[PDB]
Amino acid sequence: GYVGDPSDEYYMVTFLSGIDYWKYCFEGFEDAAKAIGVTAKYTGQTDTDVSGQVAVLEQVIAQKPKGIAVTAVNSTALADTINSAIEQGISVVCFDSDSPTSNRSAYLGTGNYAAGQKAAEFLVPLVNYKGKIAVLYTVGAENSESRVQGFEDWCKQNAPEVSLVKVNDAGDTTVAADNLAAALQANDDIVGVFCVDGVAGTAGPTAVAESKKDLRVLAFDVDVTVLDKVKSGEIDGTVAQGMYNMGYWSLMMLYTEANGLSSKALPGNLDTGVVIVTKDNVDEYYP
Ligand SMILES: OC[C@H]1O[C@@H](O)[C@H](O)[C@@H](O)[C@@H]1O
Repeated sequence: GYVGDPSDEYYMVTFLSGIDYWKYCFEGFEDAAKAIGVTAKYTGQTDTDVSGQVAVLEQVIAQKPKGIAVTAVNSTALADTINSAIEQGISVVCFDSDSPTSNRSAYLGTGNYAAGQKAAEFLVPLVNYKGKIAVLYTVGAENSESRVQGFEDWCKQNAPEVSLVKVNDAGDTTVAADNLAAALQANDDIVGVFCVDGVAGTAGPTAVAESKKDLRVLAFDVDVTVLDKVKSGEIDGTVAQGMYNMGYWSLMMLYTEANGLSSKALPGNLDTGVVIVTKDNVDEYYP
């Protein structure tokens, strides 16, 4: 059953691996590991370098863990490595950002397309259903690309006078602020900014402030600096993800599969939910 052996290891593998976002994800992973009695391990690529993250995942596969929960920095570039891990007998699920062409057993995380629709439902009314919205996001990551597509589809169906400007945040807060600054310079009709991920939630408001433009801004994630800007009204809100539950249930699924406790293959998708954070509930999200 669920009496674990501490020599059995389960790895969480990330990108942008030092940011606080992963501390909440790993807290859930480790809490489940401790409840079962196995050992949770953490590592990742420190930036968004794709070949870098492939190498990190290879270093993990070489330690022969029982299971790996990985968030893929690119939608397809980790698929062969994931498939290799599974061929070597390691259980693999994806959390937070999927590798949907790989053989991973399950995805656990935000419903990213739906969250982009929810973001558009929030932001479009605030700009009175007209004008251009800058969408600042990590090109190549499945979760960011799906959030963008949900936002874009919602506007196409429900706000015909709204148009989008896509802006790469490049996984780098300095480059992201420069790229949004350039977008604002060239597009006088921008009225709002959707920061699609945590990098953009930091860089976006910074670029907006430096432009001195009065824009509607929806951040992503719950960095204290972002929450403080919701509380002051500098930005209009942010989007909180179920970080802890991504980690907790990734560990439970990995251990279940690795020990053959379920007669069927794992269920394919756990929706860990989003909450729109405004002044009304921002206090709940401080550490
Ligand atoms: O940009 C930093 C982080 O922001 C989050 O919104 C995404 O879910 C993560 O995949 C990403 O690593």
